Amino acid sequence: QDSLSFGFPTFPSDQKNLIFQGDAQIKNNAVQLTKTDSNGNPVASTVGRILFSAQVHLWEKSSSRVANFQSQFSFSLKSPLSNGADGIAFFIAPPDTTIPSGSGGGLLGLFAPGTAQNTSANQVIAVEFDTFYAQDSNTWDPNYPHIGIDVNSIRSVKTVKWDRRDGQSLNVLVTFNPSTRNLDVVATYSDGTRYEVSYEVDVRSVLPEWVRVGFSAASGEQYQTHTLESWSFTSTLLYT
Amino acid sequence: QDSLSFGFPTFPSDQKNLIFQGDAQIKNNAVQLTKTDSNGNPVASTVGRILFSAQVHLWEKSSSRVANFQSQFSFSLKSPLSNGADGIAFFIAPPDTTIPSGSGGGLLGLFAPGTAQNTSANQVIAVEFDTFYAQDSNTWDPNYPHIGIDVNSIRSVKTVKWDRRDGQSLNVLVTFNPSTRNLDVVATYSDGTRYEVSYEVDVRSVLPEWVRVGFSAASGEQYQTHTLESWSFTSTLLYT
Ligand SMILES: CO[C@H]1O[C@H](CO)[C@@H](O)[C@H](O[C@H]2O[C@H](CO)[C@@H](O)[C@H](O)[C@@H]2O[C@@H]2O[C@H](CO)[C@@H](O)[C@H](O)[C@H]2NC(C)=O)[C@@H]1O
Ligand SMILES: CO[C@H]1O[C@H](CO)[C@@H](O)[C@H](O[C@H]2O[C@H](CO)[C@@H](O)[C@H](O)[C@@H]2O[C@@H]2O[C@H](CO)[C@@H](O)[C@H](O)[C@H]2NC(C)=O)[C@@H]1O
Ligand SMILES: [Ca+2]
Ligand SMILES: [Ca+2]
Ligand SMILES: [Mn+2]
Ligand SMILES: [Mn+2]
Repeated sequence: QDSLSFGFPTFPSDQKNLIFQGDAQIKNNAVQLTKTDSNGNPVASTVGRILFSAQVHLWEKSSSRVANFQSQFSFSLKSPLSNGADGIAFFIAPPDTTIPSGSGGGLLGLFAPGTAQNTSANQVIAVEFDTFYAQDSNTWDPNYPHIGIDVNSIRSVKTVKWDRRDGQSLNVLVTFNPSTRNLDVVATYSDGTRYEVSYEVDVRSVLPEWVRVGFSAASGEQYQTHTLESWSFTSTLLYT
Repeated sequence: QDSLSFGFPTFPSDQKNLIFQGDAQIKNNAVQLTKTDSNGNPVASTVGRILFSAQVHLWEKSSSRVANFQSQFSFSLKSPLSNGADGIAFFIAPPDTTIPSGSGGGLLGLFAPGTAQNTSANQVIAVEFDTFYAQDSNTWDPNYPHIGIDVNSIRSVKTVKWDRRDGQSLNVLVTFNPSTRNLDVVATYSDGTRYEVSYEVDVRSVLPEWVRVGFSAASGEQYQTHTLESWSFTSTLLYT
């Protein structure tokens, strides 16, 4: 289809169109990307992702069209630790994408350690909300919590300073305009605090014509829950 | 998801979200539900159907919600003869539905011969565009071409006389309003000729909470092509 749209105001336990990978699962009408014990407390060494089952037609070589898409979602992070890790990401990848071996911790379940910074060995666009930046392990990160745009590498092509707020929902709108090739990110907390970051990228040179979209999160030595609360997505092929 | 929508202005050959059953296949940016020969002419004894891969949440028992839905599509029928058969139908059925054994000809690939008229043995709602009504084989049909609403039986609960026009596209709009429980069908040719038929039905007592939607077509000893040219669908769970 040239256009596809779906909306999850909440996530009831009865799901049919979500692909669950790793430890991801539904609890209390929300998606818990990373594992939690019986008490609902976060635990270390966990990775989880979800993808919508239907494939998205991102662009079409035969007609020179590229999709205009929007992804709106909200999530919250919680941890008893002073440095909860590692973060959550909205991503776009080839339909057959699976969790790479050893992609936990700072790799967010998106990259393998051996090629995490080799832009030639990956095919993924992701918007990350990174809460762990120890300069000793996450050597690629700026020294502060941040929102980042990742294009084939865990070393973001761009980041902006972000404030982690325990237990508070962050609302995010990610949009891509094929005319300007601008990928825009706007995130806000309920008190009006706003974060914005934009990057120009030709998706045709990074991803295949058909892709799958979803979320990924992970915790290494440090942990926190990564709870996806809602998600709506829409894409339509346009002439350029 | 509470809401889902998709649109196929045309049908390019590289489809990823369609389930093809029987003889259905893509040819000339359109879906040819029934088999044709090397030169594009319809052949006898053929059945074919397509279903969208993503499941639709038609109703939810927990929240007591029922979805409204709208399906818009266009198709054309062509045959060397004039007594083309057997027809095409838009249908909604359980997710695991498959072509019943011996469901060709007048059963449109939707029902099995032994239980075609047993409402307690089927789970399907369909809107049929029936072009063959010979009483020797299609004993359940009115004696003329027609559009009918089928609920668990090949014997339509409601029909309206219709005119088959070789090679001309018919634009169809099917709508279900959960508030009134009315399933409305509006079909029109480009010259404005309009056909309407509606019926009140409680989908909750006929279909499961999750379903798949698609089209089915068949030809028995008489034949014609059943070409699906475009299709858009949208559904949203609502509180009535
Ligand atoms: C206290 O933890 C810090 O210090 C120790 C020791 O120096 C590091 O080992 C820690 O690094 C691990 O944990 C952080 C925080 O969760 C992650 O950001 C790091 O990535 C790292 O986690 C490992 O990451 C690799 C990939 O680089 C994974 O393959 C591996 O599975 C992860 N380990 C675990 C136990 O999950 C931190 O700086
Ligand atoms: C000339 O054809 C008409 O008269 C003969 C002789 O009585 C019937 O056999 C024909 O019936 C078959 O063809 C029509 C038109 O295509 C269908 O509408 C009928 O359903 C029938 O086709 C068979 O239908 C059964 C289901 O009831 C299928 O199991 C069977 O496969 C179909 N036959 C074929 C060859 O496909 C018609 O009245
Ligand atoms: Ca990090
Ligand atoms: Ca008939
Ligand atoms: Mn980072
Ligand atoms: Mn009929």
